[PDB]
Amino acid sequence: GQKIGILGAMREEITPILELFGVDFEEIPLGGNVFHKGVYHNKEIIVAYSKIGKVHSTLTTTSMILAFGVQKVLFSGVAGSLVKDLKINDLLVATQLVQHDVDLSAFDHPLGFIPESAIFIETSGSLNALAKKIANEQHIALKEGVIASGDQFVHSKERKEFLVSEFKASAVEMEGASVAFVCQKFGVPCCVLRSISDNADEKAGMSFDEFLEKSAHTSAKFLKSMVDEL
Amino acid sequence: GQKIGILGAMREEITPILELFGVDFEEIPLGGNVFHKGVYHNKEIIVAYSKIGKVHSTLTTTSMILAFGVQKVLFSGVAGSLVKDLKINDLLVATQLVQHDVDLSAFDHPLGFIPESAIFIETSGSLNALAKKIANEQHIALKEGVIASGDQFVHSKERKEFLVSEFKASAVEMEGASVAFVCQKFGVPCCVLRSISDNADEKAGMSFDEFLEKSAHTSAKFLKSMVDEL
Ligand SMILES: N[C@@H](CCSC[C@H]1O[C@H](O)[C@H](O)[C@@H]1O)C(=O)O
Ligand SMILES: N[C@@H](CCSC[C@H]1O[C@H](O)[C@H](O)[C@@H]1O)C(=O)O
Ligand SMILES: Nc1ncnc2[nH]cnc12
Ligand SMILES: Nc1ncnc2[nH]cnc12
Repeated sequence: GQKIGILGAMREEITPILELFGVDFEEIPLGGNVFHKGVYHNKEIIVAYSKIGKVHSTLTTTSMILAFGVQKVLFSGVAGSLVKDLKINDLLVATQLVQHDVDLSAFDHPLGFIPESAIFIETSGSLNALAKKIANEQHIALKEGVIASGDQFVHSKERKEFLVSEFKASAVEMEGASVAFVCQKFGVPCCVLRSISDNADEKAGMSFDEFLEKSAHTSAKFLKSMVDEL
Repeated sequence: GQKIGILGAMREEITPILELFGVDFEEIPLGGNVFHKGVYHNKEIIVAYSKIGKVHSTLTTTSMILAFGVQKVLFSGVAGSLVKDLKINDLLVATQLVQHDVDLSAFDHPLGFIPESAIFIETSGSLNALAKKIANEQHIALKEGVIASGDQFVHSKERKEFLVSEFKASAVEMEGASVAFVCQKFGVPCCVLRSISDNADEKAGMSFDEFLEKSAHTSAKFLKSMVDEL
C-alpha cells in the first residue's frame, strides 16, 4: 500500500535493483533525473540514480519526496572503508552521517557543523532494525557505523586518518549525508546501505573500478530482501 | 502575473528584502524552511533564506520550484573577493558558477567536474542583461564574473590563489553554484547577485561580521530594483 523510494548514485548501482525486482517500469523524467515507477507486491516503488555528489543527491531526494510522495527512502551504493575491520564487499548500514567537508572553522565552529543544523544526521531506527533482522536470518555479517560524505573521492591515508579521528567514521562516500538530511527535514524514514568497494587509500581508484559491479549487486540484493518484508 | 522566487542564505540577507517590499507576507513552513509568500505590483513573490551551504541551498531551491512553481529565481547575498579589482560593498552578478570543492581527480577528471554534469553553470542572459541596464540607469558600478561556491568559508591567501588560477573566479561564496544548478535542471532562469563583505583572507571572518548587514542591504536594494522592472 505504501510508496517506497529507492536510490543509487550511479546507473551501475541501480541496474541490479531494476533487474532483481523484475517488474515493468514506467520511466518519468524530471529535473534531469529519470525515475522508474512500478508496482511490486502491492507496493509502489520509485527507483533512480541521483548522479554523484551532494548537490545531485539532494535534488533527486527532494524531487522523490515532493513529486512522488514516497513514504520511505532506501539508499544503495558502494563506499570506501576507513577501518581495518571493514573489508571489500562487506555490508554496512549507517547509523549516523556527517558532511566531512563542511568548514566554518573561521567562525570558531567545529568541523562538519552548519548553524541551524547538526553535525550528525540520524537514520531510521525501524529500518535499521529491519536490516539487522534480515541480516541474521540470512547469515550476513551486517556492520553498523558512522558514514562520512563529502564531494571528494577519498584516496589518501592522510584524509582517512582525519575522518576517523575527527568523526569516528567507519566508511566514506559522496551522497549518504545529503540523502539522510533531506529525508529528516521532511520526516521521511531513511536507510543508507553501503558495500565496501575500496579502502580510500592511494589505490582506491583502482580497487573501485575492479569491485564496483560486485559490491553494487551485493548491496542491491540486500536492499531487495528488505523491500520483500515491508 | 508571474511567480518570482527570491532567495538568501541567512536570515540577515533576507530581512531587508521583506522590508523593502513592505507588503504583507503569509508564512508557509516546508522542509525546514519558512517561505514568505505575498503579492506585489501584480506579481507573486516567494521569499526565503535557505540556510548555509550546498545541501541547504539545493533543498530550498528545489522546494521553491516544485512546491511553489516559481518561474524565475533571484538570489541575493554577500561574497568574498578574490580580485584586487573587487572591493567591499561592490556589487557583482555571476555569469558562470563552479563548485570549487568537487574533487574526482582520482579518476583523472579535472577539478570541479562531475560525470553527467559540467564544470561551469550558466545564469540567465535576460536577467543579467536587465541587471546591467538598471545598473547604468542608477549609476551603480555593477561588475561581472565567475563565482566559486563550496562548503568552506574561505580565509587564506592560499585557497584564494587556487580559486583564481584553477577557475578564474572573481568571488567565492557558499550557495551560488547549487542554486543555479537546480534552476538549470528545471529550466528556470536564475540570477545570482552578491555584494563583497570581505577579501577571503586571514582576516575574512573579521571583515564579514563588520560588513554583513551593510553588504546585505546594498544587494537587497538592487534586487528590489530588478523586481520593479519585471
Ligand atoms: N569512477 C566514477 C566516479 C565514481 S565516484 C564514487 C561514487 O561511488 C559511490 O557511490 C560514491 O558515493 C560516489 O557516488 C567515474 O569516473 O565516473
Ligand atoms: N558568520 C556566520 C556564518 C556565515 S558563512 C558565510 C555566508 O555568507 C554568504 O552568504 C556565504 O555564501 C555563506 O552563506 C555564522 O557564524 O553563523
Ligand atoms: N574512497 C572513496 N571516497 C569517496 N567516496 C567513495 N565511494 C567509494 N569509495 C569512496
Ligand atoms: N570568504 C568567503 N568564503 C566563503 N563564502 C563567503 N561568503 C562571504 N565571504 C566568504
